Amino acid sequence: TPHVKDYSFVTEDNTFEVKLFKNSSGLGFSFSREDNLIPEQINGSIVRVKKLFPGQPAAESGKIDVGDVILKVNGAPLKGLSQQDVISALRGTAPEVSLLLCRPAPGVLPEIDTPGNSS
Repeated sequence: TPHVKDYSFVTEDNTFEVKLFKNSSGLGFSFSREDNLIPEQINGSIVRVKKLFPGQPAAESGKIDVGDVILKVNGAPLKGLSQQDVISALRGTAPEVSLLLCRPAPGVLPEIDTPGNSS
């Protein structure tokens, strides 16, 4: 009774890469490095988007949101390293860069309910 395949875009292997142009300026999103969120993976941590502004490339891709997990960047693994290398590598170099990301199905990354009246 293993896992079954449904779609080629929405599955446990949810993965997508897109090349975007970045110039000397500020990004439209802010990434963050957290822990104890998705232990289903390996014994470490990954980088996930923390904010996005619709209309920007990171949103022009087609199906992007606040949570996309960045895997690589033009063939430059970041795993093992600490947020330090994450913010540094974020700088990049050339404009045209290939960024690897992953968009898992709804139910894997449940947002936490911060103090409030109801919501």
